[PDB]
Amino acid sequence: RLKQLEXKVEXLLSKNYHLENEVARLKKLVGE
Amino acid sequence: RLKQLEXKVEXLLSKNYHLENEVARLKKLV
Repeated sequence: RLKQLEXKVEXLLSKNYHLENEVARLKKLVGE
Repeated sequence: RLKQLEXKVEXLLSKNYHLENEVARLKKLV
């Protein structure tokens, strides 16, 4: 159960970083 | 320790949905 929870934290972190990269990208589109 | 990991998954998810909503608002503007 621990390992699964640890793997879920790492998957969610990864998705959050991708979503933050997508927000920064669209903020640049707005600024253009 | 399990409870701390469960709290961390719940905080990451909550954050993920804030970022998804923000991505959708920006996509609509753009």
